[PDB]
Amino acid sequence: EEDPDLKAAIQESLREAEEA
Ligand SMILES: [Zn+2]
Ligand SMILES: [Zn+2]
Ligand SMILES: [Zn+2]
Repeated sequence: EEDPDLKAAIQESLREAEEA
């Protein structure tokens, strides 16, 4: 069982890193 909130938080982290 994967956790959609974990994945969503990491995906958000990736988008955020791409802003730099
Ligand atoms: Zn699983
Ligand atoms: Zn949660
Ligand atoms: Zn949640």
